[PDB]
Amino acid sequence: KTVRWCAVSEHEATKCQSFRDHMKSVIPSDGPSVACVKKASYLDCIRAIAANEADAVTLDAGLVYDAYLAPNNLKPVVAEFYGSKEDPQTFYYAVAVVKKDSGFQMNQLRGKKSCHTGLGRSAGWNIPIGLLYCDLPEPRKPLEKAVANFFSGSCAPCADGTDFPQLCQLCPGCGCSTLNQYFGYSGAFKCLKDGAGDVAFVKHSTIFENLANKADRDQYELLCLDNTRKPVDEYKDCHLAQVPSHTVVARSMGGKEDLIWELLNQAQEHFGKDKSKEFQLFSSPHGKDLLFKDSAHGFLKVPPRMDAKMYLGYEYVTAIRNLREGTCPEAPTDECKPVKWCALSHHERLKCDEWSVNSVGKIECVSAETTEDCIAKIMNGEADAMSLDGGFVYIAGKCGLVPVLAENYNKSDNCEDTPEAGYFAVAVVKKSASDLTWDNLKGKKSCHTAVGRTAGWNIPMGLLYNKINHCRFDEFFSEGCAPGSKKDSSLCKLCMGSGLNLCEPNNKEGYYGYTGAFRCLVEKGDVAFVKHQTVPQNTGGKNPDPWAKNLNEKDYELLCLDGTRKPVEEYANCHLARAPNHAVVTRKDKEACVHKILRQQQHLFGSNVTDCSGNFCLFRSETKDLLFRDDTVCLAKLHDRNTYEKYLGEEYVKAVGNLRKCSTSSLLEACTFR
Ligand SMILES: [Fe+3]
Ligand SMILES: [Fe+3]
Repeated sequence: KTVRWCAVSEHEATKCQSFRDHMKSVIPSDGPSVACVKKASYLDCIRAIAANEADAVTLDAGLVYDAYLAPNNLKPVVAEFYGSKEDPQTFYYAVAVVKKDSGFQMNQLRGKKSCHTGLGRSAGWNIPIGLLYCDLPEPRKPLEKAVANFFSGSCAPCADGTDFPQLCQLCPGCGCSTLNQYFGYSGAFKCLKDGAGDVAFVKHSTIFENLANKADRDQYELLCLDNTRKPVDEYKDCHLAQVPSHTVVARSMGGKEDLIWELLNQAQEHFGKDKSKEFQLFSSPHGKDLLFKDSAHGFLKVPPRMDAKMYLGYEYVTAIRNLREGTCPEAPTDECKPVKWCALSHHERLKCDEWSVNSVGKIECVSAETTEDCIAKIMNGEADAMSLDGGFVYIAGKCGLVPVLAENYNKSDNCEDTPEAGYFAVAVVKKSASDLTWDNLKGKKSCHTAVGRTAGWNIPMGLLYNKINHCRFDEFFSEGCAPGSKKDSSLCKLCMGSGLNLCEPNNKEGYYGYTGAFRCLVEKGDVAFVKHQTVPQNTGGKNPDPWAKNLNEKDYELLCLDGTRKPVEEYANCHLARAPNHAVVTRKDKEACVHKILRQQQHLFGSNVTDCSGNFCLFRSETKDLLFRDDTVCLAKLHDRNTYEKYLGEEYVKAVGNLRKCSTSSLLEACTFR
């Protein structure tokens, strides 16, 4: 079927027609076609797409912000990359290029003439105006007026020149396309080169695209954030910011995303930089950056889990919003808001609400159906914090979140001051059934806390993967229960959840978690991958529930790494590995706040509460480990370990890394995109 590509002005349209013609000549008559829709600005394109008049357009990431808002509701679907195919970069540097010997530094921009790629764009507008606008004198609104009065003349393509004449002074009419000579990276650079402006806000590659001679480039330099200047090839140490790459956008909820990828992937295969055919994707005799940037080297599909907000990233989204609404944030660490806890489905949501009531406004609740969904919400600001198994502390880390406190399990000296080395991942088997002794584990039945968890998955599958050297655990074992697995997998066959709950990584799946995995072993499995205290915790009437009330510790043993099968209590000499304690994670901007609030909360409702029936206890939940593990003694300080690498530690990081291939996690791929 055909993708209607939105071209802005006649030069993009000419390249678009050649694109179309060359694709017809090269792909089967059944594959992807491209058609061309002409519009007068990227914004006309966004609206055309939202209205089903076109399907695709490439946007600078700042402009992706505009496209994602209602009523447009567009989303990134295919991203440009730069650098090379051998080293794909999905980001670039915003720089400020000036002429050598103009004198002024970044903090001396007032009264200079500025050249911008376009209003609302990353390098050309959001980054540099973001750096200046909070020092601008009242009235700050509208932003354009303040910017107009700051510089003594600008070219800001797509600005309203009738309202703000000074913003088009260097480019009358602020034309929002390449028919305006000063439009875009190369137009803004030309604005500086001609001597119209004194500064051009563009990307790190712009000058190299426009001046091939080093001797010519020597007449320019960059403005660094520390109010010094450096040569134009030193952009790595002299840039204003790093920003996400330009990306093709399409309608959310039905925008032909696979057709667009199929078209572009086949396109980069025939007309990419490595194929000097009659048609090139990434250049044109009719101008630069037409349809895609000349600096792009190819396309990468955006991960399905990665929505527009995650594509831009928390920091940049927040900066944009504040820029548009003209607001200058008065520090998150000064206000310190209530903590929005993310509860895993309704079981946790109910406990969290009780907590919310008892915290009298310190704690608020949000819910999601999986740990990944919750982490994504913390990333984007819908929630603030949650406690995570080390396997997801790892993923959260890759997603840019940091650990703030650790659950501790060892009573009780000064628990908050005493960091623990970690609990133990063990392999539990039923005594006298029979020669189940590692090695011949193939074809057996396995129980896991959930896909992606330390003791339940990463540790054993890690060790398992070393042997078999393929990623198909679902056919190493004959079947099992591993919540979070593909619903058709044999590793879902043993799960107990009803209807659509089957194999869900939450408590609606009865086998999810430490206790659930033990129940799986007792009822269905041959081996349960759990923590070392699970068997003691769920035997001898410790678990009052009917399935466990009459179980006892003597009937279970541990699988040793050497084939031995010591009893449960000898975990210290018979474990698969050490597991770093679960930890609370949050965003950097809220870490101090969450830290303080959580310490006072556990002082109110921690493991020093009595009753637990009348009173609310933060670290009890029957047997379900709601919000925190039930054997949590307190939340403890991390000290130097406020980073996922530093916290989890070298051994476990490499052990998880060793399982990078095999990973099924859609959030991991999303967070690992740049
Ligand atoms: Fe850009
Ligand atoms: Fe765990």
